[PDB]
Amino acid sequence: HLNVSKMNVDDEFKDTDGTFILHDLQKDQTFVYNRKRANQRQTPQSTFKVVNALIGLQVKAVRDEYDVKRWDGVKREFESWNRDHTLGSAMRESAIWYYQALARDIGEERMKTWLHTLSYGNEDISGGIDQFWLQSSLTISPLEQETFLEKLAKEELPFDKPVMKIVKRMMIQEEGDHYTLYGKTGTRLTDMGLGWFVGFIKTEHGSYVFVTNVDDSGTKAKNITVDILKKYGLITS
Ligand SMILES: [Ca+2]
Ligand SMILES: [Ca+2]
Repeated sequence: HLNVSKMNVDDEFKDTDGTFILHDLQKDQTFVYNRKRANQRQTPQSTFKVVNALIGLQVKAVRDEYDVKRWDGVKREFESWNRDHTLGSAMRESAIWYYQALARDIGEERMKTWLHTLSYGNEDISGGIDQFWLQSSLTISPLEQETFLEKLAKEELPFDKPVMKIVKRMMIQEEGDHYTLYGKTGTRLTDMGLGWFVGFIKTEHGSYVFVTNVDDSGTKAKNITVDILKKYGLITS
């Protein structure tokens, strides 16, 4: 019976500058490691795919998690990007080009309205409709990400219920007998110097929202998170 207020995660951040937030939804309690960094707005990277997918489905710029966009044949850095993608696979593989096409179809006026309705960070898309989340104008703090994700977990955002169910399913990372891990990585892929892993874990006793943010890659952020979630008995089997 975890009391998140009594946690310690210092060791899991060995050799890394980062922050971690865990919100126990059933008890309405939040643990924060490195509160100063938790309050620092940073560029969201591919964690923005969560918001982009919600808006895109809501406004019918994409149909469902299986909405296919054909690859243009341009060889990009990661072979996993060099194939036809859907909304869901491009989230799983962080295939930026798919979400750039989606953002263009949403369009700047609609995107700006939605980020204001959602109070998403600094709401600043001036870096360009298909660039603004990629080490660019938009920023959001780890605590602001947690506030947004709690509303998604509780289905309190201004989106249709089926839209939120689709995006949550798209976030599933791992399923055990006793838990389901949902999450999205983000990385500043130029220098690998900023990383995120944000999401939720559902157990038999309740759900938890987490945000991990680090001066390292999104893969490192995810590995730190999984280490913590195992240490505290939320990832079991
Ligand atoms: Ca440890
Ligand atoms: Ca380091």
